[PDB]
Amino acid sequence: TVKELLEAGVHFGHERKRWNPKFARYIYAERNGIHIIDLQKTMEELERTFRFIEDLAMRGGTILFVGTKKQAQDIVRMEAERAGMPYVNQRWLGGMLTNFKTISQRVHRLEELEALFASPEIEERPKKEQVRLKHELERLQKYLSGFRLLKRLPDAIFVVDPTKEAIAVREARKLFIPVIALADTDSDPDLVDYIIPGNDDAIRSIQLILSRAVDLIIQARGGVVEPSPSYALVQ
RNA sequence: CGUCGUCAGCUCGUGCCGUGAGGUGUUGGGUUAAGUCCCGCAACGAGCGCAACCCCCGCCGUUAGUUGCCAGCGGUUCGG
Ligand SMILES: [K+]
Ligand SMILES: [K+]
Ligand SMILES: [Mg+2]
Ligand SMILES: [Mg+2]
Ligand SMILES: [Mg+2]
Ligand SMILES: [Mg+2]
Ligand SMILES: [Mg+2]
Ligand SMILES: [Mg+2]
Ligand SMILES: [Mg+2]
Ligand SMILES: [Mg+2]
Ligand SMILES: [Mg+2]
Ligand SMILES: [Mg+2]
Ligand SMILES: [Mg+2]
Repeated sequence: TVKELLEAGVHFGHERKRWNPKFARYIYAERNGIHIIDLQKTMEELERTFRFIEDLAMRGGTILFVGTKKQAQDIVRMEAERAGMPYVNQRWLGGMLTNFKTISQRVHRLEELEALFASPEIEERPKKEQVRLKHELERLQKYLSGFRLLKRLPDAIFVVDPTKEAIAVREARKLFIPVIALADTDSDPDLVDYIIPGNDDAIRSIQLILSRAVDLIIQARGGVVEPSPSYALVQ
């Protein structure tokens, strides 16, 4: 909540090409063939975005974090592994929201196989199944790791790159689910309800924004949590 | 019942795409006898198939000696 001057590395955008003209309002200028985000409008939108986040958090709402850019995977896997908001990390399966019932059936199979490997029924029905179901539970935990926490449809979603995760954005629009997103120059701002005009490539921007967001979430529900152990993931 | 044909296929549920017939899934890369499996993917699963569970032939054991053997000894019209 004090990220005014500590925003080191967020103003960096993508190149001159691969941009979206609809983002021109959130751009300050172009330095050395690279779009640089407007520093003022960044916090201008951050006010309203974080205010919506606090309102939805203190009401007890669930937010789905979505990240697949391979630069925010290890960060989302723990910033959402804090206060119990679910997440999707490896890839966004088509129909996680519109076909939410079938994916919940997949989650049922996940916890069923978890109950099988907890019961003494592991050894019966010989080793063929002990390998098949082992690999099946492996991949189910690989994909539905954070998604298993959703019992109903989420009240909002959080996206790291709305261009790379455009399918989740589209499904959220279809179901009238608010779309919080960390938008860059390559993204369409109209599809994002609450926009965060920052960098989606640099690890520091993602760590800063997501850490402060989860800190605001836990601050809305009381019991301020220690700083997130995602700094060591700078590497 | 024969046949394409023991051929590797044909579909469905939900979601998504298209005004619509339809598509996606079932395409792709690797692999297999196989839509067999792996990886990827607006798809996620499922059914009839494939395969397996059935029978026979292959090695061994347990249970049982009106089939078998000087394996073992005795008798032998010396033919278990
Ligand atoms: K058209
Ligand atoms: K193939
Ligand atoms: Mg065959
Ligand atoms: Mg269909
Ligand atoms: Mg057409
Ligand atoms: Mg239609
Ligand atoms: Mg169809
Ligand atoms: Mg087809
Ligand atoms: Mg096709
Ligand atoms: Mg099959
Ligand atoms: Mg596929
Ligand atoms: Mg007899
Ligand atoms: Mg006998």
